[PDB]
Amino acid sequence: LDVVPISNYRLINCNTSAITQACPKVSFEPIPIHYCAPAGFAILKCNDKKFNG
Amino acid sequence: ENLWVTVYYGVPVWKDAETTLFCASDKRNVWATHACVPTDPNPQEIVLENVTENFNMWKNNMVEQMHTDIISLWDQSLKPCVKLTPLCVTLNCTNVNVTNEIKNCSFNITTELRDKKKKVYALFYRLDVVPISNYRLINCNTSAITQACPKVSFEPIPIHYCAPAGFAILKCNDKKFNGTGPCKNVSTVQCTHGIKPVVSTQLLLNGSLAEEEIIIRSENITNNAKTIIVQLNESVEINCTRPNNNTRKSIRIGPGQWFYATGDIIGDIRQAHCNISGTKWNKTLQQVVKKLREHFNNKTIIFNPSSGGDLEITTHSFNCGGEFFYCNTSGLFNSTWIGDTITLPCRIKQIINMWQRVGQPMYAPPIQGKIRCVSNITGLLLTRDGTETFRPGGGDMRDNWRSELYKYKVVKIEPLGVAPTRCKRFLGFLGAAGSTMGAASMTLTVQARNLLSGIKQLQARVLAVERYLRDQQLLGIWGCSGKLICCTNVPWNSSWSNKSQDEIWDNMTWMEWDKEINNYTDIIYSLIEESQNQ
Amino acid sequence: ASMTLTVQARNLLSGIKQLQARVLAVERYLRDQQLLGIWGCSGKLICC
Ligand SMILES: *[C@@H]1O[C@H](CO)[C@@H](O[C@@H]2O[C@H](CO)[C@@H](O[C@@H]3O[C@H](CO[C@H]4O[C@H](CO)[C@@H](O)[C@H](O)[C@@H]4O)[C@@H](O)[C@H](O[C@H]4O[C@H](CO)[C@@H](O)[C@H](O[C@H]5O[C@H](CO)[C@@H](O)[C@H](O)[C@@H]5O)[C@@H]4O)[C@@H]3O)[C@H](O)[C@H]2NC(C)=O)[C@H](O)[C@H]1NC(C)=O
Ligand SMILES: *[C@@H]1O[C@H](CO)[C@@H](O[C@@H]2O[C@H](CO)[C@@H](O)[C@H](O)[C@H]2NC(C)=O)[C@H](O)[C@H]1NC(C)=O
Ligand SMILES: *[C@@H]1O[C@H](CO)[C@@H](O[C@@H]2O[C@H](CO)[C@@H](O)[C@H](O)[C@H]2NC(C)=O)[C@H](O)[C@H]1NC(C)=O
Ligand SMILES: *[C@@H]1O[C@H](CO)[C@@H](O[C@@H]2O[C@H](CO)[C@@H](O)[C@H](O)[C@H]2NC(C)=O)[C@H](O)[C@H]1NC(C)=O
Ligand SMILES: *[C@@H]1O[C@H](CO)[C@@H](O[C@@H]2O[C@H](CO)[C@@H](O)[C@H](O)[C@H]2NC(C)=O)[C@H](O)[C@H]1NC(C)=O
Ligand SMILES: *[C@@H]1O[C@H](CO)[C@@H](O[C@@H]2O[C@H](CO)[C@@H](O)[C@H](O)[C@H]2NC(C)=O)[C@H](O)[C@H]1NC(C)=O
Ligand SMILES: *[C@@H]1O[C@H](CO)[C@@H](O[C@@H]2O[C@H](CO)[C@@H](O)[C@H](O)[C@H]2NC(C)=O)[C@H](O)[C@H]1NC(C)=O
Ligand SMILES: *[C@@H]1O[C@H](CO)[C@@H](O[C@@H]2O[C@H](CO)[C@@H](O)[C@H](O)[C@H]2NC(C)=O)[C@H](O)[C@H]1NC(C)=O
Ligand SMILES: *[C@@H]1O[C@H](CO)[C@@H](O[C@@H]2O[C@H](CO)[C@@H](O)[C@H](O)[C@H]2NC(C)=O)[C@H](O)[C@H]1NC(C)=O
Ligand SMILES: *[C@@H]1O[C@H](CO)[C@@H](O[C@@H]2O[C@H](CO)[C@@H](O)[C@H](O)[C@H]2NC(C)=O)[C@H](O)[C@H]1NC(C)=O
Ligand SMILES: *[C@@H]1O[C@H](CO)[C@@H](O[C@@H]2O[C@H](CO)[C@@H](O)[C@H](O)[C@H]2NC(C)=O)[C@H](O)[C@H]1NC(C)=O
Ligand SMILES: *[C@@H]1O[C@H](CO)[C@@H](O[C@@H]2O[C@H](CO)[C@@H](O)[C@H](O)[C@H]2NC(C)=O)[C@H](O)[C@H]1NC(C)=O
Ligand SMILES: *[C@@H]1O[C@H](CO)[C@@H](O[C@@H]2O[C@H](CO)[C@@H](O)[C@H](O)[C@H]2NC(C)=O)[C@H](O)[C@H]1NC(C)=O
Ligand SMILES: *[C@@H]1O[C@H](CO)[C@@H](O[C@@H]2O[C@H](CO)[C@@H](O)[C@H](O)[C@H]2NC(C)=O)[C@H](O)[C@H]1NC(C)=O
Ligand SMILES: *[C@@H]1O[C@H](CO)[C@@H](O)[C@H](O)[C@H]1NC(C)=O
Ligand SMILES: *[C@@H]1O[C@H](CO)[C@@H](O)[C@H](O)[C@H]1NC(C)=O
Ligand SMILES: *[C@@H]1O[C@H](CO)[C@@H](O)[C@H](O)[C@H]1NC(C)=O
Ligand SMILES: *[C@@H]1O[C@H](CO)[C@@H](O)[C@H](O)[C@H]1NC(C)=O
Ligand SMILES: *[C@@H]1O[C@H](CO)[C@@H](O)[C@H](O)[C@H]1NC(C)=O
Ligand SMILES: *[C@@H]1O[C@H](CO)[C@@H](O)[C@H](O)[C@H]1NC(C)=O
Repeated sequence: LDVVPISNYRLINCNTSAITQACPKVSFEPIPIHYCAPAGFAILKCNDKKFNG
Repeated sequence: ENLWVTVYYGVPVWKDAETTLFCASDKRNVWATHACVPTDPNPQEIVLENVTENFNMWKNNMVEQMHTDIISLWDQSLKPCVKLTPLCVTLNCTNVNVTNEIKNCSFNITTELRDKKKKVYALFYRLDVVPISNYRLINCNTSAITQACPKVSFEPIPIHYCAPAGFAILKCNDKKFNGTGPCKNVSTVQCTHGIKPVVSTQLLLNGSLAEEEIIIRSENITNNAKTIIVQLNESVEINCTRPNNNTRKSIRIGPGQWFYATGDIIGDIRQAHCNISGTKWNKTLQQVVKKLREHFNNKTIIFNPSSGGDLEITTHSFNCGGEFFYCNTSGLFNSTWIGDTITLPCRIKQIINMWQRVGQPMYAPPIQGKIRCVSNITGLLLTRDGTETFRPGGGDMRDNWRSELYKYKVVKIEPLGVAPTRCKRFLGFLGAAGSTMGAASMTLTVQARNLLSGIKQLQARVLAVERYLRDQQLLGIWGCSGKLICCTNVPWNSSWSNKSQDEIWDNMTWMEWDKEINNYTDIIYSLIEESQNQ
Repeated sequence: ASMTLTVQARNLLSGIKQLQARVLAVERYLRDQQLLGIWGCSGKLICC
């Protein structure tokens, strides 16, 4: 899936852009992110169990 | 008698100052990077009655501010696109199929694969190519050439410069104002009119016109080292065209990197040119000369073509439709003055070096199809040679911007002041500047509210807050931390001022008062503080 | 020492690292002034 035919083949994105490899030491495992309110603001949370959108 | 110092905050006085202005405006235009806010659809202007202000357009720092911002918008716009470093190869240039100034050059380039090369052809203008397998691009031994990002338009968009909190822009409304000296009709504006960043050399295009007569202005009209800006009260149309039907060709240089080359020319090979009516130009010169003899004695005046040097100086350059033209104006500046259509040939360049910066060339991709644009000559830039001799010229862009910013001055508001009173412990912003002290003191909230109203903007905003707080801290120390009018216990010294209460409150303005006691404010401020501690 | 309070109060106001330092100095000043306003004497250096 990463290789396309054109001494037969080319990497799939060489006619579109530069490919950056991921840093080998960098994990992609998600870490929970908390968003917090700035001064002058508040975040309100809805606690209704059956609340939809 | 029994007069006491009273402190007033929000007093409509000011002093000259420099600051950082913000823009305001109203795809991907090179002048619309959106670093600045949208304009107010109904900007205000307040005429200040009885205000005389000394202006000097040659010392104006709004000019330096504009010049720096223009360079940055340009440079930011050229960052996200293709470098032409890969084209610095030997070119094989001939004239086999173009004419019976444009060369047909072949060269080798890489493709998206690093192990493969192909031979390609492109047309280049002679001015962009220099001889050394015969030729080289003109800047390959100096620097890297960046092509203009192809979707970016160079068409000017008016830019408004607006004042930050604590500052005001004053405008001079005198119809005959040349650039220096007192202006007897001064108005305060939230901001400037839109100024179009039009780039040109010998002739100023698409600017503002004078209203009554041609205005000839210079820093020193008797020097030779200073330029003369001539503002016309009538426009002269200049019709410019690029008659060759160029084809754009797209060459792949790298992995998503395209180069735009000129492909075959369709039809005849013709010279670019500009058309100026003969009679309008002559009327313009009769008027320019008539007003020039008002500064010079009744001498013969001659106009000559510029003396020489770089093409960017000797020709009239401009950006028309996105192409860069260099027109020969020797057909205009060639006459003697004593007591049909003009056709100017032009050259086109693709590799240019704007704002006289050596080492930062840009490649303008060709524009497909024919180009035509109509511009308004609204002024001239003239220089005196060592009978008086004048030549067109000056490639320093600040002289173009001085022709639009000459009416504006930036001042800093100085809201704190004192005056003797008998107490003992809507015009708009600065509208009361021309009012007497006893009337102006009733509109203090108007100025106090205007003290609060990227990095350069954060610095300006942080500083405005710090200035506000320092004045509030001072008032808290003296007493009356919450008041705009604060009565103190310091008796008034007739030696600071021996004017009566009616002379001070009914005749004088705050601006004049500020001068009368200018040498005593450090004494008065110390007495106010010392008396609070007792 | 209580007779030279203005000297220190005036020294509370006197790139990114500098903007952060300056914004913070302003915030610290304002928090102390807000506190005094709550206690009373918002404009005084000596508050009984
Ligand atoms: C002083 O002030 C003068 C007046 O403002 C200026 O003159 C004016 O200059 C502008 C810009 O050069 C001229 O505007 C251009 O006119 C071209 C021709 O338009 C005509 O034909 C159109 C056909 O559809 C028609 O719709 C128009 O109504 C008109 O009849 C335009 O093609 C050109 O368009 C550019 O901007 C478009 C923005 O959306 C963009 O879409 C266009 O893309 C086209 O071209 C590119 C080129 O690569 C192709 O890649 C695209 O695929 C597509 O083909 C293009 O980028 C623009 O509107 C204006 O006409 C002219 N006025 C006069 C009277 O001639 C002076 O120049 C100022 N002086 C100085 C020194 O600046
Ligand atoms: C691509 O790889 C193939 C792999 O088979 C090469 O084909 C033959 O590979 C065998 C392996 O022992 C060699 O002995 C043959 O001599 C190769 N064929 C030829 C004609 O030499 C193939 O040549 C490789 N091609 C490239 C461009 O590397
Ligand atoms: C770069 O090369 C790729 C691979 O050939 C092109 O992707 C193909 O584009 C065609 C267009 O019709 C599609 O039908 C194919 O299915 C695409 N192939 C793959 C693997 O997705 C791509 O379009 C080329 N890019 C450019 C800019 O030419
Ligand atoms: C002083 O300058 C002001 C500002 O330009 C002039 O006021 C303008 O006068 C015209 C005349 O009709 C009005 O249309 C504008 O709306 C006015 N502008 C403002 C902001 O009020 C004023 O006329 C000039 N006075 C003199 C004596 O020249
Ligand atoms: C540069 O271009 C010229 C173009 O004329 C080449 O000169 C001759 O071009 C004709 C065109 O049909 C060929 O048939 C000849 O054989 C070319 N001459 C030679 C000696 O081959 C010229 O050779 C080109 N040079 C390079 C380095 O590309
Ligand atoms: C890079 O090459 C250019 C082109 O040859 C040089 O520019 C020439 O410099 C000489 C110096 O006397 C001038 O007389 C020529 O008129 C210049 N040519 C053009 C087209 O302007 C340039 O000096 C070279 N730069 C370096 C660093 O060697
Ligand atoms: C623009 O107008 C101003 C104001 O009249 C001129 O300034 C005066 O110039 C004369 C020249 O001898 C001086 O004596 C006056 O003292 C100047 N007045 C002020 C207020 O400075 C100025 O020279 C004119 N500009 C040009 C290019 O003529
Ligand atoms: C070039 O000058 C002409 C006038 O000679 C300008 O045309 C008119 O300008 C007035 C200015 O108030 C407008 O009210 C008219 O509506 C304009 N005419 C038309 C047909 O719109 C022309 O706009 C000037 N061009 C530039 C670029 O400033
Ligand atoms: C405007 O320019 C004139 C002409 O250069 C200046 O007058 C000269 O001043 C120098 C000063 O050393 C004298 O040596 C010259 O003899 C003067 N020339 C004449 C013709 O008198 C004038 O001072 C300049 N004015 C300003 C304000 O810069
Ligand atoms: C400049 O040349 C182009 C290309 O010849 C002309 O645009 C059209 O191109 C298509 C391509 O197939 C032809 O089928 C059309 O017939 C061409 N136009 C016409 C009117 O024939 C373009 O029109 C030329 N520009 C000018 C001003 O003549
Ligand atoms: C520049 O172009 C403009 C418009 O394209 C010309 O203006 C026209 O001039 C003719 C002369 O007979 C008039 O009949 C038209 O009514 C004008 N058009 C407009 C819109 O006003 C102008 O004359 C050209 N200038 C030159 C030097 O050729
Ligand atoms: C602008 O055009 C004029 C002529 O239209 C050029 O002047 C000629 O320059 C050559 C150069 O050697 C002289 O031999 C001619 O005698 C000049 N003609 C006249 C009438 O004097 C002028 O050099 C061109 N300027 C630019 C900047 O290209
Ligand atoms: C300025 O205009 C004059 C005429 O108005 C030009 O004079 C011409 O000079 C050439 C030089 O060889 C003569 O052959 C012509 O016969 C002259 N014309 C006339 C009518 O006498 C002069 O050259 C122009 N200057 C420039 C720089 O172009
Ligand atoms: C500018 O000066 C004029 C003249 O002194 C002021 O006009 C006077 O305003 C007062 C206001 O009470 C009137 O009582 C006078 O009768 C007016 N004088 C005349 C001759 O009409 C004008 O108000 C001043 N402008 C400002 C903003 O105060
Ligand atoms: C690879 O090259 C060989 C050469 O004959 C050809 O037969 C084969 O079909 C090619 N494969 C691809 C994917 O191009
Ligand atoms: C391109 O490379 C080939 C390789 O032999 C060479 O013969 C040709 O002359 C080169 N073209 C140019 C214009 O240098
Ligand atoms: C190009 O190379 C040929 C080879 O003989 C030479 O004669 C000609 O003068 C050269 N032209 C340039 C501009 O160097
Ligand atoms: C421009 O100034 C000249 C000077 O005499 C005058 O005659 C002409 O009428 C003025 N034009 C306009 C539009 O006011
Ligand atoms: C311009 O005015 C001069 C004055 O001497 C005259 O000789 C010349 O022929 C005029 N040009 C036009 C186009 O009328
Ligand atoms: C005025 O200044 C003199 C300077 O010695 C001082 O003695 C006098 O007391 C002052 N008067 C007031 C009203 O401050």
